[PDB]
Amino acid sequence: VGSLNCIVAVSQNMGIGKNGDLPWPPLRNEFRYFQRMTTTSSVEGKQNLVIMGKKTWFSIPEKNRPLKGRINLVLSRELKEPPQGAHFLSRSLDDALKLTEQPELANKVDMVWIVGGSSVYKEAMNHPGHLKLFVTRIMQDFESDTFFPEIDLEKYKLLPEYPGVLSDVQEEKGIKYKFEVYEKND
Ligand SMILES: NC(=O)C1=CN([C@@H]2O[C@H](COP(=O)(O)OP(=O)(O)OC[C@H]3O[C@@H](n4cnc5c(N)ncnc54)[C@H](OP(=O)(O)O)[C@@H]3O)[C@@H](O)[C@H]2O)C=CC1
Ligand SMILES: Nc1nc2sc3cccc(CNc4ccc5c(c4)CN([C@@H](CCC(=O)O)C(=O)O)C5=O)c3c2c(=O)[nH]1
Repeated sequence: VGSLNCIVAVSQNMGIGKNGDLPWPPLRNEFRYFQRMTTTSSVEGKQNLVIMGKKTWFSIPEKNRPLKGRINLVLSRELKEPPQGAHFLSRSLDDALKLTEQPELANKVDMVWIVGGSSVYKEAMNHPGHLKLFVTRIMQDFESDTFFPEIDLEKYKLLPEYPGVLSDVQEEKGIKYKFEVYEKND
């Protein structure tokens, strides 16, 4: 299995969700960025795995579930089986990551992408080891009821460049945003 990564889009006030959806109206190119990052694998005959909590799964419109071209894993202790259209179910983040090295997945999985929500981002971000955060900074405040955990910059270095990530300010629907990549190894 390859690298472990988180990806998120987050307002200035650290918001990531409101009422089961995003705090901001749809930013179609930002969504396509998310698809490109999470789906693209350099490794032949492998795909990337997405790991998400249950509410994040159900926040993706059913049309777009599962996220195509990726293996979709949902975290839940209440569900007894993966939701319709999902591929796997795990009871903890530790369990999910251990599953990626069982026989079934061991030679199928390239990158692992943690796609939220708040509690899985927090536990991953403090998981010892090599981890990257792909953070889109939405450069406005938006009313939110779900928030991104603190990024400890004494361990997460903001990288000064990354191949394939645009460095300039983006703007859709009158909302400016910019892409960042952070890396720790502890
Ligand atoms: N802006 C962005 O980039 C993103 C935005 N979002 C937004 O965030 C909101 C959803 O996130 P959030 O509310 O945090 O909810 P989550 O997606 O984290 O779902 C929480 C549910 O997931 C299960 N769960 C979470 N973590 C674990 C774990 N480690 N092990 C086992 N089960 C776990 C639980 O289910 P159970 O009770 O069944 O055990 C829990 O009640 C929505 O508004 C969505 O739109 C989400 C992702 C990204
Ligand atoms: N930087 C960032 N991180 C995260 S982490 C994360 C976890 C869950 C949900 C979201 C945002 N909600 C979405 C709802 C529908 C779609 C997508 C995302 C992507 N999707 C397509 C492509 C677009 C299409 O093909 O129409 C697809 O992936 O195949 C969808 O159809 C984000 C999200 C986010 O918005 N931005």
